[PDB]
Amino acid sequence: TILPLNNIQGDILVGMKKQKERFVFFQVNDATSFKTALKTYVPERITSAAILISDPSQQPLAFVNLGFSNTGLQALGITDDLGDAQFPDGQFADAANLGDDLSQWVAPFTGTTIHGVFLIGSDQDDFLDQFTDDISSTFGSSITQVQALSGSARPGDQAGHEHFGFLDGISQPSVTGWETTVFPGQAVVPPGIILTGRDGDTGTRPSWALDGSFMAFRHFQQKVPEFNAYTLANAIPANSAGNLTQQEGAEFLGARMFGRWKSGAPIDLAPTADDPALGADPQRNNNFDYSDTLTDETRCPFGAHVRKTNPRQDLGGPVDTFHAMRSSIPYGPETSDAELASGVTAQDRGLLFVEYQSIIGNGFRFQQINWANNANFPFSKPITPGIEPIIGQTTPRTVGGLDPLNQNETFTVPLFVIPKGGEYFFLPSISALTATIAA
Ligand code: HEM
Repeated sequence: TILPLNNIQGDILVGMKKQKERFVFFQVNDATSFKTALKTYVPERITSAAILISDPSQQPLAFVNLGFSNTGLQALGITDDLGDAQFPDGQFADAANLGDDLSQWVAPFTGTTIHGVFLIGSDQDDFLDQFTDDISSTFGSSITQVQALSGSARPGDQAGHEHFGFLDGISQPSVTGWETTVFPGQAVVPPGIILTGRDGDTGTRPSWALDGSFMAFRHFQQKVPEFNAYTLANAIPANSAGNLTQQEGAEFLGARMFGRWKSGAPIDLAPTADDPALGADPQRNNNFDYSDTLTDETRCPFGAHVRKTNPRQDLGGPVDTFHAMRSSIPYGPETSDAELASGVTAQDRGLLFVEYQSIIGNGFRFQQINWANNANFPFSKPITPGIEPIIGQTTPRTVGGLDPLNQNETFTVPLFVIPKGGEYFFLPSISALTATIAA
């Protein structure tokens, strides 16, 4: 079905994969002025998939994508019904459903004043400042940047790992419609699961929404010291392979909670010990489907993060409907001595989470509500799965199966991932930005 890679905002389909990234949130002050600026800004800065997959030699110093909130489209006079059920009322209005603690959200997210967001991906912060200025210059006061969240890859060997220390970005759906390599174990879905209007999208979209996509953005603050402290105070005693020490048991616990070792080695393949080499191998680190641990939790818990967000075999076989693309990035400094040596967070660090799907309710929202937060999911298992330890928000946050030996044992885990704000955005096709929004 050959997708128009030159017209699709790159981050939706390929992911910026740049070291630094900045999210510039803004509200529209003067619509007319804004659309006019848009007409000159897009062709000059909005980077497409085609540009991201082309050789470095011709890529910008920084990538820029742009998304709008419902109130943003409203402010710009674009009143078409995009067809998604959550997008219209905003995420904060949906936060309770996600199981969020509203007291934790902070402005300017605690409402719908945010009209859209500019995603700037570059390798150096100074380039980030350069393009940031270019934005508030091309647009001047026709808009007002209300907040900017910036993130960067963690140092050295940690690059690519989120702040709890786990390698992130391993498993991603592969969509048909473009020449691309498929890793063994990688889901292959119709372009409609991610791009609105395309094949597989069950929603009813206006024609201009073609090749667009909804972004679920979550500003997460992570309590790292607390996380470690907790795994030590709960280190798993042993497993098939033998008795585990303190560290060993703690490391094993963390891995049991995620479904992967901090190295990326999926526990359904390295069930009793880490396999660094396997983790670093994209041709092997994702070739599993729990088909060998369906009715028992020896190889992998029923409620491990990755298994809850992508149950794979736990639901019969392949299913397109619930896959989504992720393009998140860590933020904040590393954990100090005074921090870990106290088990109490003393600095702001976390994840700037970005998830793309044609239907919010079938991706992020589904993974969150229907799976992660559902104690009875995966369905019909010998032992109750429980609440996903990492992002599940149903209380009591009780998850079972962590200890492979005495599986029935349950653990009520403290929430280490804290929602500070979020929003639902729509990223139109590059052409739509000018033919419809700026029109
Ligand atoms: C502080 C926040 C979070 C951290 C540390 C974290 C992320 C992790 C890690 C470290 C992996 C392993 C890599 C892989 O299989 O790429 C992964 C997987 C995944 N996570 Fe998260 N995550 C967070 C939040 C969320 C939220 C809020 C959702 C959805 C409601 C989610 C969804 C997914 C998906 C869909 C996958 C891949 C499953 C698969 O295909 O095997 N994550 N995540």
